[PDB]
Amino acid sequence: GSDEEVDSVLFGSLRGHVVGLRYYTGVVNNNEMVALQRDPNNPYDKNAIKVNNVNGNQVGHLKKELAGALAYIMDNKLAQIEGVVPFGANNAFTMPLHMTFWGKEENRKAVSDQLKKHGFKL
Repeated sequence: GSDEEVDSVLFGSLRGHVVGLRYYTGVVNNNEMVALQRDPNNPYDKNAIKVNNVNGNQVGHLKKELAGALAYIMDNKLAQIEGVVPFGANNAFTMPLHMTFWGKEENRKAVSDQLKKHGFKL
C-alpha cells in the first residue's frame, strides 16, 4: 500500500543523455518533469525507453544504449525512475537530464548493477 513509498528510497540520480534531434516530437522547457516508459517492441529494441512529459506527450527517444540499463530496472520493478529537464537544453543541442531511482532498499544492488554495466554512477 502506502507503506511501499516509505520503503522506497533514493539510491541516486542518473545523467539521462536524451537525443536532441527528438525535439521535433515535442520536448519541454526548463524545470519541466519527464516520465520514462519502455516499449514491448520498439524499432530500436524492446529495451528502448520513450521519454514522455508530465502531460504524457512522448517528448522523444532516450537512447537504446542508456535504456538497455534502465529497462531492467523498469520491467523487473527494481526502482521507479523519475526524470526532469532543469535547463531543457535538449532543444538547444543535447544534455543529460536529472533522473532519480526510488525503490526499496533490498533492490539497491540490482538497480546499481544496470548503471555499472555501462559505467554510469551507482
